Amino acid sequence: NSADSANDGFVRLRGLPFGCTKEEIVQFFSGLEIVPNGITLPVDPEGKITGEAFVQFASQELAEKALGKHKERIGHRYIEVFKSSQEEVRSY
RNA sequence: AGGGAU
Repeated sequence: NSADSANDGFVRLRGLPFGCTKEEIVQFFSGLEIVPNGITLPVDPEGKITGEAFVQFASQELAEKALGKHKERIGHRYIEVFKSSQEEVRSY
């Protein structure tokens, strides 16, 4: 066993450069894969991201591989890879 | 508009 509150490829990002998007999350996980339109980016009234995001990797197995990117960097800043579930990304 | 240990 490796989880107790999730069983899907859903995950969460934080530490984002306030300018990262689907294209930066996917290059950050370019050694991995993500499902089509599987990324979401909450924003403020200003239309700028809250500093965190949500994704759906290819099933719960891919999400667990992406956890190796915890505290890893996107190019000049470090990122985090908390887990998630549909109940945090159902904004679809 | 920060980090937050998650």
